[PDB]
Amino acid sequence: NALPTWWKQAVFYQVYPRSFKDTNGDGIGDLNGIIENLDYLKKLGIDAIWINPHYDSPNTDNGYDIRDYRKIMKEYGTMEDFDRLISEMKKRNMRLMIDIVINHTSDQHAWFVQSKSGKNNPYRDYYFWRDGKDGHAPNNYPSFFGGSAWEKDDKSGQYYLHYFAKQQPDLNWDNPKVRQDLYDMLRFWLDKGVSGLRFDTVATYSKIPNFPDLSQQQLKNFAEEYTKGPKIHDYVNEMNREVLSHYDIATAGQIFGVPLDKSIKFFDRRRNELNIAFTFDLIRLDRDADERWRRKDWTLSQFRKIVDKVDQTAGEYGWNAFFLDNHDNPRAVSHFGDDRPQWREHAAKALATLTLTQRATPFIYQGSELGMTNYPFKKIDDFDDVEVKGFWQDYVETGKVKAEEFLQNVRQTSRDNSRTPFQWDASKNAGFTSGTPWLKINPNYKEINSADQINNPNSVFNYYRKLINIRHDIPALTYGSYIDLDPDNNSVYAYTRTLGAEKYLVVINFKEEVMHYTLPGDLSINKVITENNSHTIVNKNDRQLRLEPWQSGIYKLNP
Ligand SMILES: OC[C@H]1O[C@@](CO)(O[C@H]2O[C@H](CO)[C@@H](O)[C@H](O)[C@H]2O)[C@@H](O)[C@@H]1O
Ligand SMILES: [Ca+2]
Repeated sequence: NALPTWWKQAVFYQVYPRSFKDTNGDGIGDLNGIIENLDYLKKLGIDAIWINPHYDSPNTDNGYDIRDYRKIMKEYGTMEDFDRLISEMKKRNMRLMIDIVINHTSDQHAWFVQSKSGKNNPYRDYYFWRDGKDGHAPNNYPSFFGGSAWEKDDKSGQYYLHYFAKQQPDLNWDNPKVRQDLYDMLRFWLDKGVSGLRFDTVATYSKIPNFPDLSQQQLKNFAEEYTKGPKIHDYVNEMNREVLSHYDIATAGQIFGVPLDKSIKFFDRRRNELNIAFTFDLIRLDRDADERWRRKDWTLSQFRKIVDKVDQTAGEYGWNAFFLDNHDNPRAVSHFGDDRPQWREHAAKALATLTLTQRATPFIYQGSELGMTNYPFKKIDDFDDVEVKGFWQDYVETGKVKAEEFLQNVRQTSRDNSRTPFQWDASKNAGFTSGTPWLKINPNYKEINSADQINNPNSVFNYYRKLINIRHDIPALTYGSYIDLDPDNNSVYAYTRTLGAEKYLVVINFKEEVMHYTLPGDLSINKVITENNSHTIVNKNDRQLRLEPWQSGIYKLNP
């Protein structure tokens, strides 16, 4: 029995404001650039937008190092602009989700400026300060962004903890005053009518008592160990009870590092924690858990097994999001498809069909609706991202990995592949900016741009538009149960979605050759709901499909 909600049936679109549309020529996108393109997202059929952080920030980590939670980022505009965004989405019946980054603040935040003053400052224990051991760090914790997770302060002689950049010191959630202050901050944004909150690295708020050294095995998988704090569900439930349950919102939790079997405690509706799971098992299936910048070969059978495990883990009482890329990962068509010119549009339409036929809330990352690709990074200085510089420092500058081997991996895995500016049209800089963009635009913008697709009925954009309309029209594509026809098949991905008598089949050929695919058991086709790249017609009661390379489709099955 499905408990339907607006957020289970929504299709979300993720805007990275820095790279969406610049309206004043400084080369950085801004809030007015979002406002000006709301009609575009409305034509796509999006009903909710999640924006990456929009707060005052020195931008060590592009908005994720927040200097003031109640001020708009200078580069993105003013509080008036923010209020106008809310008001214009409201006019269009679109709901806004903002990014909540409360594992850490900027080292420029008024709290940390006070805290670092001296052991006797009232704000001292808003952050984690510990003594060194034999004139080195308190323990062997590594940072996600390179080097040690402990930064020595000369004023006090103590180290402060930063799982991410040295400019992002971790907040001390063990102090109830910190949690209260964070709660007032949330009410500030919620009182403005925001409809959703995405919690950045939500599983790391609880730190391990006494900070023991990690073991050898643990250092190779430290992201999991940092999710092992003994109070994380107590804090998330407390936030639900004191804030989240008092408003009418959807909450998504980014549970990076949490083993899949432990994810349901954050999202089971009975636990009064969060609503929508962002899991990383799928999107990192081809990533090394230790040398986190490296990729490795993967197969469709691996990919489909993860889909099914993730689906089953949500079960009856949790709920998943589903996404294939985002601002932290390479573009879907390059990562999971074939981004060469012969195949790109077909593979993009095949991955859109996958996304929009999952038992999950789909998130569409900006530009994926056009089939944008990875960017051709050459040299190490072609990248912007703090994280890639941290990996370079840890692995290349130490002589552990050859520069060229590192680059062969990070060209494929870098976050910056998702962050090149949105390709609006075929004008100079793809119409993103009248100035010099902050990060160079992919030269494939003359082939891949929204102007060339919005009115072409055959485009990637219109195929997403069609799929979103189909999903809204067929309840089984949102709430139906999921069954993979053959989890070991590395050629043809085929699964059903079922609600009572109503059963649909999704079939995608991941091979660049014609595949014949015979349906199992007594299954036979009642109707074609949609196909891309097909050549052989499908008639009533067909029990076989002849799939062109990269062909994708949705069929309704006979009862
Ligand atoms: O590669 C990014 C790294 O950080 C995670 C959290 O583990 O991503 C979130 O947290 C970071 C620090 O606030 C942000 O830089 C990132 O953009 C945000 O999504 C994971 O995605 C990943 O391990
Ligand atoms: Ca701008």
